[PDB]
Amino acid sequence: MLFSIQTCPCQINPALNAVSTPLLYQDCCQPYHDGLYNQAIRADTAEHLMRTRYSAFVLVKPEYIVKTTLPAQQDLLDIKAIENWAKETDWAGLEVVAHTPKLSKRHAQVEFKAYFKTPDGLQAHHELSTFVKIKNKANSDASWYFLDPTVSMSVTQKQPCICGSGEKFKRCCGMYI
Ligand SMILES: [Cl-]
Ligand SMILES: [Zn+2]
Ligand SMILES: [Zn+2]
Repeated sequence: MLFSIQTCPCQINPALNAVSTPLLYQDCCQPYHDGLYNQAIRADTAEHLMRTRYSAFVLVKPEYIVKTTLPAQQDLLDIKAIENWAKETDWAGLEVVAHTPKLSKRHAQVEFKAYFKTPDGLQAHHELSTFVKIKNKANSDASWYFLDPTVSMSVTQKQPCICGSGEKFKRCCGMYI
């Protein structure tokens, strides 16, 4: 509970000694985690979504990780396995290398390093993640969703994309996963 008043996990960056004080969890990712849990407050950009996901790994909020994954993939995730992996990894920070908000009409990328500690020392996962913007079936509002490249799927290439865009999978999310 008192993580609210400590540095937000996404604000811990071993690659930077900054002048500006890193934001507290309550002032950074917590509104987004709490929002999705109770509800609509949503990440405005793919970079912001990626940060909130990282903080959900560190703080062990696997529900948030599932619900911010492309809806068509969510039933393919194993929330218990996510929960365990999140808990057992000794997270040590986040460095956002680059944000590509206009990768396509409906996609964005975020390149980042997620740091962790091992017997051997400080290590990093260097990742390039892809996100898709999907409209609510509710109002003209849209949200960003993570395209999980690790889940096994048997998708038909010429059929409509799993994101619901109406574009062929191969001319849409299949370009990137
Ligand atoms: Cl499938
Ligand atoms: Zn944060
Ligand atoms: Zn798509």
